[PDB]
Amino acid sequence: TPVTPQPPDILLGPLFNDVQNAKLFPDQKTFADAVPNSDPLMILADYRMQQNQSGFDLRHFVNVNFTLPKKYVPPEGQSLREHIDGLWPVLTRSTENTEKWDSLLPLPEPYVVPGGRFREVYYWDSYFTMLGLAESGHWDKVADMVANFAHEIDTYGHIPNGNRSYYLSRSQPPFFALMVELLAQHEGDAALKQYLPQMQKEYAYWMDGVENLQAGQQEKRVVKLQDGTLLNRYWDDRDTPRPESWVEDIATAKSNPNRPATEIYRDLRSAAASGWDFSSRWMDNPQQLNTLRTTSIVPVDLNSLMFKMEKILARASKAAGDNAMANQYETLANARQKGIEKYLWNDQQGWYADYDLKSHKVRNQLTAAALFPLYVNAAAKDRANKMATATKTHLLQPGGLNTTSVKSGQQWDAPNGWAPLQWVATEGLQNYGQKEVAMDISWHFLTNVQHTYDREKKLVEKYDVSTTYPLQDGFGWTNGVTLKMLDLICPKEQPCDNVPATR
Amino acid sequence: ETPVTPQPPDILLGPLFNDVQNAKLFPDQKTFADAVPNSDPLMILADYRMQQNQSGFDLRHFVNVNFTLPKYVPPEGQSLREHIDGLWPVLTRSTENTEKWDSLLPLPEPYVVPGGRFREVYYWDSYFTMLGLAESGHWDKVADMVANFAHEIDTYGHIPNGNRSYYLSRSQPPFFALMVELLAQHEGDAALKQYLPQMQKEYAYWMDGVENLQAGQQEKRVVKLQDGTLLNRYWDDRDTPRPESWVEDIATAKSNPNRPATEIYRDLRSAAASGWDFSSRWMDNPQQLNTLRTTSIVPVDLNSLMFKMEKILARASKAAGDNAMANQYETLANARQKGIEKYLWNDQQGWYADYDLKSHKVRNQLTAAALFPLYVNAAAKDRANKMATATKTHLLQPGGLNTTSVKSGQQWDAPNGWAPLQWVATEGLQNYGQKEVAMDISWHFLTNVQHTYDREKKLVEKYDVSTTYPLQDGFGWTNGVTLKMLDLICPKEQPCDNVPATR
Ligand SMILES: OC[C@H]1[C@@H]2[C@@H](O)[C@H](O)[C@@H](CO)N2C[C@@H]1O[C@H]1O[C@H](CO)[C@@H](O)[C@H](O)[C@H]1O
Ligand SMILES: OC[C@H]1[C@@H]2[C@@H](O)[C@H](O)[C@@H](CO)N2C[C@@H]1O[C@H]1O[C@H](CO)[C@@H](O)[C@H](O)[C@H]1O
Repeated sequence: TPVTPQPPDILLGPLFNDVQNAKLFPDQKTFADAVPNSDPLMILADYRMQQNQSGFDLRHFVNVNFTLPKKYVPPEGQSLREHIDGLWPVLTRSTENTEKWDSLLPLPEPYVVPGGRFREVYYWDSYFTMLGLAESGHWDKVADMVANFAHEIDTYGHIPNGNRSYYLSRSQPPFFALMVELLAQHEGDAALKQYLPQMQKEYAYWMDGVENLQAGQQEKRVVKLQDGTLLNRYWDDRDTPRPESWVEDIATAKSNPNRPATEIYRDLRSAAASGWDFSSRWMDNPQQLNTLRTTSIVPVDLNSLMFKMEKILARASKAAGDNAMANQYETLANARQKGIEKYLWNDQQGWYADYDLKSHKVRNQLTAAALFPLYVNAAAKDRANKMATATKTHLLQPGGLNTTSVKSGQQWDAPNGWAPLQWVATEGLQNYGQKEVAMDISWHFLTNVQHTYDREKKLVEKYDVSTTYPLQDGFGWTNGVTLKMLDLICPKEQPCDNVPATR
Repeated sequence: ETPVTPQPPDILLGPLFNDVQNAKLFPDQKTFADAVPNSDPLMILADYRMQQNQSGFDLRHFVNVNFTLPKYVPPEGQSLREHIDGLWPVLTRSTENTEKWDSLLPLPEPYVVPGGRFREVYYWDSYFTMLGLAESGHWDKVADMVANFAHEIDTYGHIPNGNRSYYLSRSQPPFFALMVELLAQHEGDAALKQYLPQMQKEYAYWMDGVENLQAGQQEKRVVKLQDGTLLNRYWDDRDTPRPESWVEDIATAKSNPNRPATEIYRDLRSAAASGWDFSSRWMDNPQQLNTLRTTSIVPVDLNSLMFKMEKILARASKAAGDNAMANQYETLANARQKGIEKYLWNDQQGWYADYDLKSHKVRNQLTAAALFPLYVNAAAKDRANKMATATKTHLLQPGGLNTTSVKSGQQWDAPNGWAPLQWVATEGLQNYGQKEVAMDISWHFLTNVQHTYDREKKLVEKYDVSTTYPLQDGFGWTNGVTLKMLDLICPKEQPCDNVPATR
């Protein structure tokens, strides 16, 4: 019997809703990750029967019908570098077969997870994680992960936000082609050839529907502007509350009776697809999450990543010996680059930004997403220079690169600094010889990382850059980026294992 | 690892699907939607892209190589009844195993298909088909079919329009509960007890999201009116062209640049979910299919079936010995009946009708859907007597019951007569003692059916009632309804095998 993976709200019906609303567990993700002990359809029937009988106890019912999700001790005195290098096994999972009905989706090879409540692989986190794995010589683990993503492309049609049934309805910022280039650093062109069809199938997922799409319209993850410019947006195929944030999403939508709930759920999910759940970047009112409108906003990071995909597809086509095909992908990438420079650059403010599909204007706000055009080498040299200035002036802080300069109360905003954006900014700036700002981001963020390591003996998911669910530890992309920056800031011939206290 | 069910062909194959359909290599768009890929679609897409980048690429040859297309002499002298009874094995499929990428979905038990291009099981057709199977003693097949539908509810969460990957995003008019009751006629309460959990799970699919829906809003298949009244609508979870009608749907949306294509696609798919694809019933302008707005219309047929589902759920609960649960279901059914009498009855005109979410008013048009509240015994007697009058004056025709009185050019409109509606109308009228009208419909429709049989020796999907893709032959529901009607119109001790020439 083939399986058709269904998310927990669908599998369990209102029992899911009831358990989440009762908040039997302090994290909504906990019950999303419960494994039913038997056919969920029969559990549901048993539940209706038991509610209509005498002394029913929901907590007792759950305990007998579900299995729920289940402390690293390093040797003493490790440097920052040793600590990170020793954590890889702790963050590695091997889940080749899962119980029927489990929300965790099987994967053929071992994979590194972020840490803490994140007990599954994450699409964009993995790239940054794999950079650290590659840096420390764990190439089997890098190849394992590229294989896992290729397998998901093959089985599902795309790479899901992560390997959970409740993540299938969306993807995440697309780094798979970049992971294939990373593997190519170790295996050579062989990597490009090995994964060309999977890269092409991913691209087709992102571009699905494009060829029948009329100008001025959108569908799924594609937009076609009035002049025919083709760009992508983040989109989730569902319009209901996220199982893993069930009560929160319902509260968010209920707090705004001015919009149908379904529209708000779709925008929340699509912001989860963007990786930036959540951010003033998406909101009409920077202090009210319930005003977000992610699907009406064309993201400049996503589109930089799509240019990069198209450029890598050209390189892999060529390596496969398909020259005419490589030229087709170059032509595609050239158009993407024109689209970015016209529609994703704000000439009044002097920086890259998202495009607004409601107002048909470039948006005003500067965020760390504005560095992606540099990261992918799509940007004009003159605009890269302006981005260095914008960065120095508005985003660089003592503890690293600020996500935005808006303190909204949300995670993807001031004062939060996120490792992936530190690295994207650093690499972006270096691409255009802006070494000083690059180095400032790197030193500032590392100093922040080392400080928390000294005091707490750990690394965490994000950092407050104003000085150098609860906060989670581990932590995949922080670890990977820390290794890359460490190497960057000390000479190649005399590497440091902790951030030097004096620059 | 357990194999996953494939995506629909458009998603599976990428732009190759779109290309093959646009080229109209086959005269039926459904043909390529039913193509079996000979290897992994991921590799086929890559091969396609590569070969397009060469001289003399031939699309048709590429399809011939990479896909396999889908693949009766009765004894002489059969009466109409004997012909039908001999055809059951001809229309019966056994497909316990399918190739991993076939759009055909596996089923564990044999099943009767409608005929012709309908090479898969259909949700609502199957009920009328199973009535015929039951009448001619084929209870094994009835049980096979109920088991199949219970299995789909278990694996997918609902019964799809049919067992095809491109039907998974929608259901059909819900008859599963009535199929269980049919089987209960032979088995007794054993059937209700056995399938109670699957009936409950189908109900949860129809009502999914209801717990958190605010008054005045809709979501998926549920609507909640401003006074809190709960009703259902037809809904498809996708908003793209139907693979099996690809070019038609694209042309339809293209001809109305006043609406986003995705909304039109969602409304086309939702009409397919209603079984009435297509009809003036859903359309603002009857010569523009592109003006249909299915998802903004509360259907009186669907909501009658929902009432009947609730009634059957109470009856099954009682048979399983849970009296309090049974009373809960009775209460829901009572609420549904009030909803129907209030929002799905047009008192100005004196007939049942759909409710319009856009204008907040009961609609004016009389269609054969209006007999549904009689069929499920939801209607007040005085309203049933009015329906008999309405039926005589507007719908009854020499060749049977007209679907509507509007000759739009669409299939579910004058002058087309469809077997399921003949039977729904006949039984509903009989439920309220309106014997004369019910017999007229039966004699008139049967005479139509007999004459096509006399001339062409076949039964077909629909009939022109003004007198007694191309037209399909078989035909499951026509065969089922004809057996029930033949038994109805002749004395028990003088059964007929052909419709008598003189009533
Ligand atoms: O802002 C918190 C995000 C952040 C993502 O950017 C990372 O991909 C991920 C793990 O490091 N991460 C946690 C959170 O996203 C995940 O968790 C939420 C629920 O808390 C999911 O809804 C989201 O889809 C998932 O990526
Ligand atoms: O009027 C055409 C409908 C009619 C449905 O009411 C029946 O369920 C079905 C088979 O007898 N039937 C043919 C057609 O619907 C089917 O075919 C179309 C494409 O031609 C699909 O889009 C539709 O989903 C499917 O039910």
